[PDB]
Amino acid sequence: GCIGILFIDLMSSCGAFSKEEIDEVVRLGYLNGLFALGRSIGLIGHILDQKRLGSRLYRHPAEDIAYMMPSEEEIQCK
Amino acid sequence: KDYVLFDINTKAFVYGYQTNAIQRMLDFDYVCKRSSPSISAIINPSRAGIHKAFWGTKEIILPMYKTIPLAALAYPEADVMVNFASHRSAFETTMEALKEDTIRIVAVIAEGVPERQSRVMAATARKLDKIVIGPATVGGMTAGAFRIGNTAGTIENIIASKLYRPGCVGFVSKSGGMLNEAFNIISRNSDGIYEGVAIGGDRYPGSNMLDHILRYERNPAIKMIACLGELGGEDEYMIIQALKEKKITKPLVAWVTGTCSPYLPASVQFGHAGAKANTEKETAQAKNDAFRQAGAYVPRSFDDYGEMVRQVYDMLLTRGIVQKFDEPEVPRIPTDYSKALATGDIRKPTTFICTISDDSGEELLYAGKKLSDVLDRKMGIGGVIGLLWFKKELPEYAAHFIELVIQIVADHGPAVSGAHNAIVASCAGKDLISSLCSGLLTIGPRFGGAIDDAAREFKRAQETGLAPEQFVGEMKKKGINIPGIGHKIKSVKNPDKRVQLLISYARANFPSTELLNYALQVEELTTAKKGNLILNVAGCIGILFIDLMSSCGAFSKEEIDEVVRLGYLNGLFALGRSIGLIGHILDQKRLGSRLYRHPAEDIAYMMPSEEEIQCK
Amino acid sequence: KDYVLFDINTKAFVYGYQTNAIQRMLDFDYVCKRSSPSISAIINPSRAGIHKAFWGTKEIILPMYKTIPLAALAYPEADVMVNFASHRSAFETTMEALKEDTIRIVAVIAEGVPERQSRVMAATARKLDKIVIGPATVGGMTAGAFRIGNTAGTIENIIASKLYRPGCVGFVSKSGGMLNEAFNIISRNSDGIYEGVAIGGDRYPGSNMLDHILRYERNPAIKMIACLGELGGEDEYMIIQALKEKKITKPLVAWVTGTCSPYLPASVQFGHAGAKANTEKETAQAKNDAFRQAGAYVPRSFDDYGEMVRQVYDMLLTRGIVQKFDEPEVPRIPTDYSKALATGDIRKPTTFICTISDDSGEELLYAGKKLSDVLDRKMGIGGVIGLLWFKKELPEYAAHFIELVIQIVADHGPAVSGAHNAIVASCAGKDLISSLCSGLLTIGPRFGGAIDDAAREFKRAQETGLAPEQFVGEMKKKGINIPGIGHKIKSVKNPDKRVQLLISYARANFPSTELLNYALQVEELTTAKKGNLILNVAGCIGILFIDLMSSCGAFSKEEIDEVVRLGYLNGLFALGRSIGLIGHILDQKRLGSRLYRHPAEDIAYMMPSEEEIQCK
Ligand SMILES: CC(C)(COP(=O)(O)OP(=O)(O)OC[C@H]1O[C@@H](n2cnc3c(N)ncnc32)[C@H](O)[C@@H]1OP(=O)(O)O)[C@@H](O)C(=O)NCCC(=O)NCCSC(=O)C[C@@](O)(CC(=O)O)C(=O)O
Ligand SMILES: CC(C)(COP(=O)(O)OP(=O)(O)OC[C@H]1O[C@@H](n2cnc3c(N)ncnc32)[C@H](O)[C@@H]1OP(=O)(O)O)[C@@H](O)C(=O)NCCC(=O)NCCSC(=O)C[C@@](O)(CC(=O)O)C(=O)O
Repeated sequence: GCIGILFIDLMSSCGAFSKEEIDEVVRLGYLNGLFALGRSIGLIGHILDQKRLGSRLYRHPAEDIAYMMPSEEEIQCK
Repeated sequence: KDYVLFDINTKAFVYGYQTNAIQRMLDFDYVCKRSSPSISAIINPSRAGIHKAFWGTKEIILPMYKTIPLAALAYPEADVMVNFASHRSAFETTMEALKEDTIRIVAVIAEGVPERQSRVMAATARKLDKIVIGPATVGGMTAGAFRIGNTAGTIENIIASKLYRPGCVGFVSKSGGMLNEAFNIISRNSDGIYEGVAIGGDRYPGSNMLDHILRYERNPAIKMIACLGELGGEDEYMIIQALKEKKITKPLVAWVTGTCSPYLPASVQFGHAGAKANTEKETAQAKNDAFRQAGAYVPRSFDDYGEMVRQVYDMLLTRGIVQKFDEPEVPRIPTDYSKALATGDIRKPTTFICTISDDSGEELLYAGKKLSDVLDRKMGIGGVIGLLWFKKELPEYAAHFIELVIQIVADHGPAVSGAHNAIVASCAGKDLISSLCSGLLTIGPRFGGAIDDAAREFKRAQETGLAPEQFVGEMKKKGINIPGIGHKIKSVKNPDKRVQLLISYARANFPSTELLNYALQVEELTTAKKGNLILNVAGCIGILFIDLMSSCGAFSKEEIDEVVRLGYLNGLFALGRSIGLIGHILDQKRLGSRLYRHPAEDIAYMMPSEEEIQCK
Repeated sequence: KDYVLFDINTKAFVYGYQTNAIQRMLDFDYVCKRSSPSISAIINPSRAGIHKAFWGTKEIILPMYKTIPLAALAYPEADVMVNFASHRSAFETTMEALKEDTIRIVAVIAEGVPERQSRVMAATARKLDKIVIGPATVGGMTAGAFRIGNTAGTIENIIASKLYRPGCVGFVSKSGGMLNEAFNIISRNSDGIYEGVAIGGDRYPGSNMLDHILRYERNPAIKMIACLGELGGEDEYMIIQALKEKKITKPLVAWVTGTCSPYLPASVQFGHAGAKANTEKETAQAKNDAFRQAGAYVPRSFDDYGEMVRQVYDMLLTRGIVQKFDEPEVPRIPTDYSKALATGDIRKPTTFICTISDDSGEELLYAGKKLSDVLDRKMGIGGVIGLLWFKKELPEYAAHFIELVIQIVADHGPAVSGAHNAIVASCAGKDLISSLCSGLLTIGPRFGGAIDDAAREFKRAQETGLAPEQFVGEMKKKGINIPGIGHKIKSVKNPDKRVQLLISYARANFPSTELLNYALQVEELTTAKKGNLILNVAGCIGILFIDLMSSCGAFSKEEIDEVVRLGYLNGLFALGRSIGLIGHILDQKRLGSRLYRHPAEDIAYMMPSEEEIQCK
């Protein structure tokens, strides 16, 4: 929220964008690109960290999942 | 029976998403050996859905409804509503529940409810033969049968005070916290409470103490009545008048708090909204004296309340009015993991290790360094990558070489595989993230992702002592392309200025460029055969990064070997080229581009014959 | 001191990745108040790296080395090796450790080690002034200082037997399990053991009982010696001879098990490899008699062993030889979560719910139905999708319509967005999964992913009572394309036979096609304007699926509304079209296709001017 709001203030006040240009930027969705680009640094870092650690295959623990199957009656009708 | 408020068959709705209160009720139902939970549904005005909670150690699902009428229609057996609405909505929600034919009791927890609203709720309850416990109360409970929300706290307290089995004492107070203290006092000085109710401390309650005391008088299971009142209002005078009119025949223990008031200024308003003696009659002294004169068992102070309970109970026990019963088996319940972990009782191993960042403290850390210090020191994007990928605070020229690479590989036009796929996904109306990943997934051995292999193969050739001609010759014999060599459009005739820009930076700032010098000798040989076999941008980055790591002093030979083996360097191209991919995606959205379909005239459709698909 | 085997400064290597034994050692070090762990490194022949374990409630890292020389060179302070190698490698690993100048003690756990190998290990140990405890032993321990692997079991047993503080008893046995029982017996009948060692039950041990008994005789902290032997071999005769030669002056409690042997056949070989009396001298009777005659304190049977310990200790206590000491504070350690969970002490809520499959039992379940029953009933791929996506056992014609859709949308040539992107990634040398996802990420509103919106918009128009002309008119006014209408190559002039095939199946098998009839009326109007505005394959699937759900009897109005709102139907196109995407990827790999780069002549490069980039 802080990045999106401040970027609108930046575009509105820097003199480089017209009201139409700002409206186009908002409508088309540019700003999520900043988070994808920035966060790719940490994602690549986490990937490399697990390779250096020699980490094993993960399987989510069964004790963290409530398996709640429907009854035979439930799958036969509505 | 009209005198029974709750029993072991009582079903209730909990208005408000109060997960702790919901769990407390279920835990009591479980230790009381109930067959099914005392809660039929949760009323959550913000969301309809499901709520998962425990039944001992087993998880169960409770339905969640948005409104009171929808829940009542689904569960008509539920006649109690535990109302956790704020003081801003307590009146309208209680009045809505009271208008439902199937709801009989409403417990109002909220503090700060107007006196007029409480007067209207009390009158509405009396007119419809319903019960309002509160406002400003925890509720109450029938020992061994039902509890209102948080009444009687922890299961440990329920067990210590033997609240999982009924006794012979009918208890009523104004105070919620004192109702729990009283449960402890009474359990230690008698066979415990049968039922206990806190009417709240507001001067106009939904139900007065006498309403509950009259029910205890009719109940044959109750042989003893006990109550704890306070100064302000005239509620206790209803009890004293009933005691004088012989409407209460069972022995009644009574104490009115607020004896401090005459010693302090007249203007002092106490905790509860109704705890302020406006007249002499409203004082604790006038109330305790009128109680004494009416025949009640009144102690000298609150200190001897349990002793008065012990005296009245012992009297009933000797006279045969109350019978001694065998203590039932002590119930058990598993402790919540979070409690056992907090008290240090248990330990649990972590599944993952993280060495590059920590978000769990007061400030985000990148390889142990506070984000504030990273920014104050102007480490920049290259310095952030040094910390997160290499766990090093790199020399400035090494962080600037990383930033130079990102700018140099940011984009190389729309025609390359990654930009082309991202443009096709953007023309198909895809969002930015899907379109970006569509293009990033083309990064591999032929496009972009040759950096790791160029670093690997040139380092091996130069280290194992191969002459550039022997390396070129060996790779040709194995039928393996030299990674970092060759280009689709750049060549001897069309030189790649990006490679020149990376080479000038390394010559001006790296203490040594031995692997670059070797790579340039390999390039002289490859370009002599075919002009397009230049040292490309991927080969240039991989080779220069090896020279950077070898000469900056920050990496040992082992660290460099680990970087090469694990494949770090293709990350630089993925990161840099994401700038141009996002740009191409946005360009197609601004252009209003239509869906692309590859032209048929660019595809040779060559189907196999029927004979070919029938055999081999 | 030569008599001390282990102390509080002893550092050790654990040969073999025995995580439980590693944790047991660390837990003992923690309860004994050691400053640092007793383990310097783990020797894991399969892998070098790190091992995470607990130090109380805190997690620590232990280094892991592939070989004994590499670990010894890294941690020269470690002089003990706890060897968990199998009987197949116990000799060579113990001999390798004995050849290391810095290793002094090796504990061999393995059972089944040849007698010749043990003879060579014992002689090698004696020649180099080193100690071999084992083979076929748990090890031993110095109370309050160090434990060999699993010696003395659980921390609960360590606390109950007061093994966190030394006593005055020097103990030695053959049996590992009896060494732990003896720790309990001795703690209850004296101030406990100072040190205890189990030499193993093999007839040629690495160290004999006398080796340890002689160390106890020199140690001033030990005032009492106790030992438990057994029939077979002549080990105990070394003790009796030392007792006769006045080499053991401290009082010695001794018992030799195997008194049963003369009552049973001579051929009976007992548990331990060395437990078989070949001669009369080797029997328990001959050993216990020779012990009695040598001056040792020998009980009547094993039953009175603790009583003999109590008698000898009490004698030392009265005579002043042993001094009474104050019991140190009882140490504490957190319980492992898994133990508290198994015993039912704690409960922990699940984060996720799964309602569609269960892999945690004896057999995989798809919506509660065993995979075996799914296959025996020939439910097919359509029936599997009915279970996993809809949680229904669908009628056969509904499961066959799902399979018909998958076949019909499997491929539509290489030119479409998804197939085109998957081909470009495959030409770039990408693996199958990356290339597949590159193409699947183009599935959205214009290509493939129009199914959900077609179902949504046509259902709304038909339900809200809009006439086909009003729906066409309303969408045009909003500037919104009708989803499921329009095509790049199919039209009135080039009809889509896939749409015809789906329509014929629904007419022949669905009880009703009301939404299809409405959609076909919309198509008459759109095609009247432009021939390419046909009801496309995505619109046809979405609309027919609504008719299928509405008419098959298996879905309520609410269930259908939920399916439409959440977007299930685009999954059918993703699943079906993955067949053709994988096919196109494989086709390019078989063709040996080169890297694609979009031709420059198909791109209009239109850069902004310098003036345009400087202002707005
Ligand atoms: C680049 C390309 C795929 C071109 O392929 P082509 O399809 O044109 O050629 P091929 O069909 O493989 O063969 C042609 C003839 O030359 C021989 N020949 C070719 N390469 C040879 C070689 N490496 N070693 C020896 N010999 C070779 C081959 O043996 C045959 O000769 P012959 O047998 O006598 O008939 C190819 O060189 C290659 O795989 N290189 C290694 C991978 C690599 O480093 N990739 C990074 C490139 S930078 C980048 O990705 C970023 C980019 O700059 C991209 C952009 O802008 O485009 C941007 O910023 O976006
Ligand atoms: C299919 C396409 C993108 C074509 O676009 P085009 O770029 O050619 O056309 P546009 O530039 O949008 O406009 C042209 C003029 O017709 C008007 N006009 C167009 N569509 C109109 C419409 N839906 N409702 C009203 N009016 C319309 C428009 O208003 C303008 O008229 P005007 O304003 O007077 O100038 C377009 O129809 C569209 O988005 N449809 C809805 C999405 C949809 O259902 N997708 C599924 C298609 S099945 C599939 O994906 C599977 C496939 O079969 C694919 C394959 O094989 O290709 C396989 O198996 O792989």
